[PDB]
Amino acid sequence: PENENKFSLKEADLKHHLEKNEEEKEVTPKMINDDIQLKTAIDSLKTWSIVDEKMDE
Amino acid sequence: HMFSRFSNVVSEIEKKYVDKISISEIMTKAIEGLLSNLDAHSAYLNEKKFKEFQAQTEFGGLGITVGMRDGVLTVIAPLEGTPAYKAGVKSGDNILKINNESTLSMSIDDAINLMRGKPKTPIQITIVRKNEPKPLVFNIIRDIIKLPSVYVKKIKETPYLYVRVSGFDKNVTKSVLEGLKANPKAKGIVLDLRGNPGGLLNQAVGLSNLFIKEGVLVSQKGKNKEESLEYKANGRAPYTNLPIAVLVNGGSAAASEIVAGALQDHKRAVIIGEKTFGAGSVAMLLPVNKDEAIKITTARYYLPSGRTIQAKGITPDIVIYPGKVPENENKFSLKEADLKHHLEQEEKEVTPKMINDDIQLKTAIDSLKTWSIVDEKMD
Amino acid sequence: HMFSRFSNVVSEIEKKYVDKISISEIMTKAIEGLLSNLDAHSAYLNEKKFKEFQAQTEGEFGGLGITVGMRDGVLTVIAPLEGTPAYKAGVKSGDNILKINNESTLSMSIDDAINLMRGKPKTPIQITIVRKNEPKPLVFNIIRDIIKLPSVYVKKIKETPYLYVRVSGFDKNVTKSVLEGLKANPKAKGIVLDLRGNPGGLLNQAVGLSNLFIKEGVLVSQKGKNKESLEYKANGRAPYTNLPIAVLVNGGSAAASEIVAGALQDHKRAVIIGEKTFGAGSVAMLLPVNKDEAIKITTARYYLPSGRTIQAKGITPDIVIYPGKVPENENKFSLKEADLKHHLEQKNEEEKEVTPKMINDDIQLKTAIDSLKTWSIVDEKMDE
Repeated sequence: PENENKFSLKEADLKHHLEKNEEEKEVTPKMINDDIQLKTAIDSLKTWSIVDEKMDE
Repeated sequence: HMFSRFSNVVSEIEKKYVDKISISEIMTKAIEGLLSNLDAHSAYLNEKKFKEFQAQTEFGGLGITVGMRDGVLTVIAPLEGTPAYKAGVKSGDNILKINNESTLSMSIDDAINLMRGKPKTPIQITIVRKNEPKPLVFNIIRDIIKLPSVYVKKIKETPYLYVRVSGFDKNVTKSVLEGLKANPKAKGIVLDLRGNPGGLLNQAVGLSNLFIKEGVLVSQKGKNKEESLEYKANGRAPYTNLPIAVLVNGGSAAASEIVAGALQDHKRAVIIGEKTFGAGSVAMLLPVNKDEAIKITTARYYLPSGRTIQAKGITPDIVIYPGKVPENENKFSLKEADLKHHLEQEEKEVTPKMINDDIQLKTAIDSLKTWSIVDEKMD
Repeated sequence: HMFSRFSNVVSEIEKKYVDKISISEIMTKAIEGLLSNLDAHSAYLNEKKFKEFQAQTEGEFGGLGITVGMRDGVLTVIAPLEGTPAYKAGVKSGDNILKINNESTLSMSIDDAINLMRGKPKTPIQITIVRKNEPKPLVFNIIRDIIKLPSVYVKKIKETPYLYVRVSGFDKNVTKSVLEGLKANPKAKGIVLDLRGNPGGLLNQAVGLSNLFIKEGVLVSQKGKNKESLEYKANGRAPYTNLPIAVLVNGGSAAASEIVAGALQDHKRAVIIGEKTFGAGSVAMLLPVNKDEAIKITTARYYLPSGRTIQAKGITPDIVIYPGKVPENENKFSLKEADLKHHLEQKNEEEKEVTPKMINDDIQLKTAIDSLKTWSIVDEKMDE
């Protein structure tokens, strides 16, 4: 699902435009938003990290 | 001394103005002018208004709560039972006119003073809303604004409870604790603090003390060292091991941000939804002359981590916007049971139909299912 | 003494308010708060307002002359005005101000950038641009000049005996600029006067403009608490005492613009056309205080020649008309492209005149022109 405000869909994208990388080294937010099963798997890991930080006391 | 500039400006106003006015009326306009330019929350009370404020107990209300953002009056949230909730007012609406008075140069106290009254009395409001082409107009009939503050419901097919706290009024701590004693087999809580606009701090520390055993909950600071009050848990917390998920959504403010921020800083719960309103200030009333008073902001709230609520709010650990859950379209597909020669086999609760209608409540339950597995591993 | 009831409040706030503030700051908030509570139009002008008020009523300022409209949420230039040093330097429509030099002007509103841009009339400036069609930013070094932008201009209607004149605000140039504009056109047979959206200005320019067209009687009168009050009267001469006038007014027309429309209406000198005006009925006097600071305070109410006043109730038109495009003929041609532009074949300032297309785009302007046609017929009937 998406936020109804979405910065008014600004075409400038907060890009600075002041002027190469192997970016397939990393998974990116655009292709997490395209798969809700992948988002759900990451949000389960974020829950587990909190319970470890509680239980180490 | 410092009165030189002011004495000159008052002498011109006394000489060169359209109407006759007394020096008394100039001093009153200077007091109200200073406070209106100081902060959004201050006000001046003459003897008639101060005696009225001391004499009144309350009576009839509209149901909205309002606050300043970027120089404009905005709705924080309407309370669920109220005439304004039923009429279709929403969070983040801007108030343009109240009963044919324009909201330019108007304080939060002036807006509240226009809205309150007694039952069956009508009112009209003109509102600006984010995606609309023109101003909206609403007509509403005022009422006694009374509703149950809390309820506890079981969820079908699961060992988890849903707890709703709609505003921090009196007896919230008892109403939650009796709901937990009524369900001794439960294995986790969802706390729904969405659209909860505030209430009294004595219940926000009271609720937090059910779940946290030790340490600081919240504190008040001002420029003065003395009266820097600090709140700490009393060691009697009954439920120190129970799983919790908390929902917040940008109509949440004040007392609801103290509960969410204390549970988050103690690593005691998971916070889910979208960023809160950020209302972190306290104000109090001071007598100044013979039988008259001022109200001014006096302190700000600070969390256990030393962060402050004003005007950042609380950010959730898991972000998710409103909407309905996805659905199984690909119903026809092949399985082992379809193959030719396979080897053989050897009303008063939250229902699945409710959980499918908002994905935020689904995400809270999925977090509790992760927590139950981690406990079962560690045991 | 008289100030004790205020002095107690300023003592209590100083020890109990959340933050540290000085008595110089409290007194500054009390002064700006007091003048803002006398009426709707009184105010306090600190040095970074009083200089702008002075520049606006002179009609000129030191600066670049690039018009910025904050498009795309950033400092996008929309139009350079011709002959300004920024136009000479070649910054153009669609250019976005990335920095002056080191300030990240993507991050902020007009308020500081326009102050850096509107510098003194000699010291040159470096400006940093991105032009969205180019893979590289642009940098300009720009010399200073005063922008001297006009508040009034005159045009001819293309096919017709009538002038269009627009007055945008009552600064010191108005009365002389209208008189020269009529002297430059001796063949003209009527005026459309466009006061739509004009917020007011100097009182002497409202009285001075009304005196080009009227020959006898009071133009405006003033009153206040002390019987010290004034009447302004026509000086017995008028260059243009006979020709037709149609005046356009709108809900944004206020104050000094309602003095000239009210004076022409009460003496039957013109026809008033459009929508009901703003309704501001008072005069403010401006006084210097300290140094480079001023106070603006309401000193009188004003009255029109018949003794009526408009305070909180605007001028009402003779002819009422809301904005829109004209209707069109259904039997018109099947999009013949002006008959293939009718070349007849074997870079000009067309803005010297007003076109049929830009008249069809405004029914209030059409209605004002069609009122002048009726007056010309009644003069040709009566000239026997």
